[PDB]
Amino acid sequence: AMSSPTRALGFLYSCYGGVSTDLPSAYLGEINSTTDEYVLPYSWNTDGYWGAYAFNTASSTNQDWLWGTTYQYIGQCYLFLQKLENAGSDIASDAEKEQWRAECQFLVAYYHFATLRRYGPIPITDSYIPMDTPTSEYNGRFHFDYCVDWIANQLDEAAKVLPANRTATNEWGRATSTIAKAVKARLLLYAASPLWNGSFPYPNWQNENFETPGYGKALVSNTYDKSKWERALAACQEALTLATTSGDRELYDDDEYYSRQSLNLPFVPGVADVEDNKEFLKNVMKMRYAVSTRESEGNKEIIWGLSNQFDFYSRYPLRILKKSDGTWHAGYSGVSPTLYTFEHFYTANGKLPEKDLDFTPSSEWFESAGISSREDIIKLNVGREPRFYAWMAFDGGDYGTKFAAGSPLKLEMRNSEMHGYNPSLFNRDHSVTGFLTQKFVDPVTEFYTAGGSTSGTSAPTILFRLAELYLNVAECHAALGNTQEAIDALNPVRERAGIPKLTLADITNNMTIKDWVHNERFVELWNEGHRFFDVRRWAEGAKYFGANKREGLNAEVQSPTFEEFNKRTTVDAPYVWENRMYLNPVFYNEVYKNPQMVQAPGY
Ligand SMILES: OC[C@H]1O[C@@H](O)[C@H](O)[C@@H](O)[C@H]1O
Ligand SMILES: [Ca+2]
Ligand SMILES: [Cs+]
Ligand SMILES: [Cs+]
Ligand SMILES: [Cs+]
Ligand SMILES: [K+]
Ligand SMILES: [K+]
Repeated sequence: AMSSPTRALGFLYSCYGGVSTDLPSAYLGEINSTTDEYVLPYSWNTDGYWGAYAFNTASSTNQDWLWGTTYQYIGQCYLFLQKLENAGSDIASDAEKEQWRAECQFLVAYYHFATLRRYGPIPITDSYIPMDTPTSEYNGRFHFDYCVDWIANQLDEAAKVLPANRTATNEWGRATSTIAKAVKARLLLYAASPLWNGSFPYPNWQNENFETPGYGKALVSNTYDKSKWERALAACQEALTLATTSGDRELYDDDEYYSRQSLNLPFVPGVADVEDNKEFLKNVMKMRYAVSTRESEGNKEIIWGLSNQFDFYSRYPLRILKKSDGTWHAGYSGVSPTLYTFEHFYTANGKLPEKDLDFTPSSEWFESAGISSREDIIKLNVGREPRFYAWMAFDGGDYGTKFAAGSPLKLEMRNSEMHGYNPSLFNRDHSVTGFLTQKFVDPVTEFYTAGGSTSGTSAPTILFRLAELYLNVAECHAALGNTQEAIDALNPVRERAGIPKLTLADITNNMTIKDWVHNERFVELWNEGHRFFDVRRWAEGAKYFGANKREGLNAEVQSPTFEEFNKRTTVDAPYVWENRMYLNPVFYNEVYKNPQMVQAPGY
């Protein structure tokens, strides 16, 4: 029970059990595969929950009940805390008890946050609830702003006690003050956002028979409050300062890991491997490693990462390599980046393709770039930023480095017997848009002719990393009209990625400071489980997630010509946006079970 130090530690370990909820980058997860970043084949809607959320068929009886999990571990935390109060000096010292209490405090707060960000106003559960508790005493939802204040206060208390950094020695990353402050930063940032700060779509949604101190039956603010941005800024600043001092965090900036691993610099159209281009090409590899390495490999950017892995086959091309037995190594090729993605990664000059005077006019984006032996490469895919070539892949281009028996795999997205659409051969699997991503793919990844393969060295799945803290501070400054300081916050991230810094001159009526911040966030944290939340908190669901917004190439036709393939094509699946989609529906049974609980609007 708590009959010994090792038993107690085991109990504490089990309290961390819910932290993988809504895991970033997991391809079947709705926070990953329902945004305008990329789409999955419509026929994959039978797998997981992503379909129900993308196509608005989620319901109180058809939903991902992560609430079940978060409050489960919240209860586990308070159960632990209860037993610990009765535990003697034989179990743990007073100093260690203090540490354990802080860890639980952080976990409870985080678990509430994980629930809040999906469900909106939630019941605050700050004790263990005995199963014989009368139904009349169940908490209902507390007003969003009440929830925010409590979570924030809990994180601040934990932060007083927890260490700022820990050495990574195993797969259990225990809480730090740095993580506590980072969570609070993202929390307040969300809270200051339009959805929760003046633009909630259902102003009249409220409690029926439950009161929040300070708010009565109200559940969400309907009035813009600038002070929320002020507090968010201070919180984001503090998180950044902590992380970069006693947190011992810094942006991954190693330009030579590829070299130490005996790899060639990557092929990039229009950027040959010559002396003058070394910096650009090394930046491409830097950005591949930045999101696929361990601290033991020199990465000090991760604030909170998990040992939990996510699947890669879903992003690999179809036929990878023919084995000596005549059979093929194959991927699923389902993770399909949209034209929105391909149009909002930057040009080499650090600008949007549409906006960049030095970039191809949109009228010519789908023409061949005329690259010898790679004529399939269209002009849109030439002249882009390092992050583009690091993380994206396209017809005529290379996928990976060691990928196919030690060589990069050239993509043939129009070939029905290689990487193109062909249900008779590949069943459900194909790129929906004619693009692919190789983000998170270890450069050492390699499939062998003799059979078997390697994915190099695994890396933690990232929950919080330092680049985000820069972006969070930038967004707060932007909201407050601090233009130079917003710029100052973005520039370390831009500089690391090998594109030009911003100046005041770049802020105009054609590209606002908010445009820059939001787009830098779109790019840097692409496929890291942010866009789902960011579009929602910005109250821009209809704009970005609505019907017909998602586009790609003409990729669901067999054996197309170059000309047939390279046409702007609406993704042909029943994507929609409706306002109820901002919030996750509450499990039917829970609404029934808790008399004080109210369903999300529209469900
Ligand atoms: O989730 C989609 C995937 O589902 C698997 O069960 C299948 O083996 C893959 O080919 C791919 O279709
Ligand atoms: Ca790796
Ligand atoms: Cs309003
Ligand atoms: Cs242009
Ligand atoms: Cs109810
Ligand atoms: K660490
Ligand atoms: K171009």
